Amino acid sequence: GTWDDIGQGIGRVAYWVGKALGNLSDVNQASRINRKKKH
Repeated sequence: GTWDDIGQGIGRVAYWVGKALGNLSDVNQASRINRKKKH
């Protein structure tokens, strides 16, 4: 399956795009359990 090659690229690329966009998506979900200690 091409997933082998496609997975090798997206893996390293994902790290490049992350910072390119800002990298702050996972933190958005954390707010559901971070607002309690966001003082």
